[PDB]
Parts: sequence; C-alpha cells; structure tokens
Amino acid sequence: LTYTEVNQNLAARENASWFSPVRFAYDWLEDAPIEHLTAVNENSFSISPQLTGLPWPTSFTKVRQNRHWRQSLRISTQLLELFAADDTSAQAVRRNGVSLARIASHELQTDEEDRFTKFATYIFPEANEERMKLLAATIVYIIIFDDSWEMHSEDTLGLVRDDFIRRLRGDEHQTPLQQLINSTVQGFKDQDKTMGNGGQEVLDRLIDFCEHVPPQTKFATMGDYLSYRLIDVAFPYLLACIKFSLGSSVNVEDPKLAPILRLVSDHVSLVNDLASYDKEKRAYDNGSACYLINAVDVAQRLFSLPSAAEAKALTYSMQLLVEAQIKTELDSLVAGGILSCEELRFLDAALLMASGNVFYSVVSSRYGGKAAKLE
Repeated sequence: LTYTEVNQNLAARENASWFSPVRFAYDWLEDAPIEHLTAVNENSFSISPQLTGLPWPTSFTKVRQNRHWRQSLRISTQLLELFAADDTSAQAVRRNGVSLARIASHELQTDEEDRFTKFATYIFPEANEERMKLLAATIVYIIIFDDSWEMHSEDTLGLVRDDFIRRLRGDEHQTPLQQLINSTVQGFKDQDKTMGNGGQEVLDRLIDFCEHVPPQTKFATMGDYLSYRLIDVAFPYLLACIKFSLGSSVNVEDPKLAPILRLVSDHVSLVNDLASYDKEKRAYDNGSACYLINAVDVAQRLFSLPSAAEAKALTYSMQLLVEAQIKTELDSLVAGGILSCEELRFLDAALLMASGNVFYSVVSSRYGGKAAKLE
C-alpha cells in the first residue's frame, strides 16, 4: 500500500494534471468480522479505486473527481477568513460555548486541499468551475451554521444565523462577511438565469438546515435512526447541490424518485457512520463529545452484539443490501421507461455522491487520522 502506486492507478494517465493526490487509505472495517460479506467528460473524470489496493468497502464501481477543484478553494477560504475575523462571529457561540470565529479558525488551520470542502470534489463531481465555487462556499456555511438551531433567536449566534437566513431569502451597513454572503446568494441566482432552477433550492435547503431542529435520540428501529440521520446529514441540501451541479431542473421531490432517493440517503448515512464511528467513539470515551449517536451503535444495541466490531459487520451488511436495493430500483426505473434523460442524469449523479462519499472517506485525513497515511 504505497502512495506512489495508488496515485498511479487511480485516474487515467491523460488526466494527471487535474488529479488530486490521495494521501490516506482508511479501512473502517479493519477489525470487523466480514469474511461472510462480499462487495463483488468536460467537468470530471473517472477514479478507479478497484484498480488500487485502496480499501473499497462498497459494490459501487463508478467514482468521479471534479476537474476544477483547485479553482474552487478560493471563495471558501474567503468565507473562512471573513468568519474568523468578524466581530459578531466571535461573540456568536454555540451551546458548547464555541464561537463561529473559532470554528472558522480551526478549519483554516487545516491544509487548503484537505478541508471539509474537499468533499465536493468527489460528491458533486459534475459541477463546472463557477458552480463548483458556489457549492464549496455552501459547504462552509454547513460547517459554520451546524447546530445553530439550538440557540435562541436573541442569542448572538441566533442573530447571525437569522441574519444569514434573511440574506439567503432576499430582504444599512454591510460588514465584509455579509458582503461576500450577498455575493454567493447573487451567484446562485445568476446560475439559475443561465440554466436550471436548483440554485435557489440550495439556498432554501440551507435555510431549512438552519431552522430544522433534529428529532431527539430514541431509536426503537434503524428506520427511526435513519430518518433522523437524513435530516442530520443535511440530505435535502445535498440533493439540491447535486441538481445544481448539473444545471438541472428535475423535481427532486417527485414521488417517482422518492424510494431510490431515500435508499441513497440511507447509504450516505450508513457509510458516513461507519467511517466516523472510531472518531465519534473516541470523542465519547474521553468525554470530548457528549453522546455517541451512530448507526453502528444503534445496531449493536438493537441486535445485541458483543462489540462494535460485530456491529460494524452487521451495519456494513445492511449497507450492502441498500446498494443491491438501489441497483434493483434504478434498473426497474430504466426498464419501466418512466425517466427522462434529465432524471437519469440526476440519479446517476446521486449515485456519484454515494460512491464519492465512500472514496472521500477512505482517502481523507478526517476519519482514519494519521495511522492511515500512505508512504
């Protein structure tokens, strides 16, 4: 498992210019009993994790990487900077006392190409250069305004959050941070005038993300947990971003697409909880995080397994069943002849999000830490 060979076999030789080097190889199933489980062009290009020795704990085989990821880091560093310097953002603190200025500074400490924005390179791979710039900016909004619904409207964070909401809707002295926020909003409106109506939807779901209070923590079933996790992972926002990355006008809420899209949401939740369990279990065992809220844990309780390792295996199992269901449901939709080109394009990009969520979670620093570094 060598840095040189992974980054050799990942993308075609032709695309090495735009290629984004891979620096980690995290196996979140390393100590999980899974011998019974088997998993067998303008704006993006194919990534081929099968052809490396990268851990590839999924049966999806189409992964893609955005070409313009380098040009996309600017507006999101701009927002991270302006948030780190804004005076109100320093007084706008979460329930845990941490301020918005502090959140932006902590993410500015990470290297530019390995921040939480790198997600977009693999889950929104079809965005052109200008559309990718705005999506990377909204990922900063997701980072900053996470858990901002907890605060009262009259707390400092509540005012920054509700001010942010009003700019996203369309409604004196404008701070430089608000100025940039106004521009991103204008940017999405500009793209809608060009093509598609997904830009305003991305803002609308960001509003919904800042207001929707999550559903508690009694999970009598895994369906109950995954209904909470669809909200928690900001899944409606993610679909808006997929639609916007395509310049699409597809109705994401069409009941014909509801079953395959709830499956995709289940996949993204399961993968992300599998990837993040170790981190979230350490953050609970040393006290850093208050609770442990994770599908692996819910499965360990509900199916009464001895340890997290068995739980990870059962959870991975159910993830592989979700994938089989997705392929069956997509094949059925294609066979019934009830999908336009635009809807098929949207669903294919939904799947690119699902496979790209796996890839980013294997090759990022975020979940495997420093142990999974390649040499």
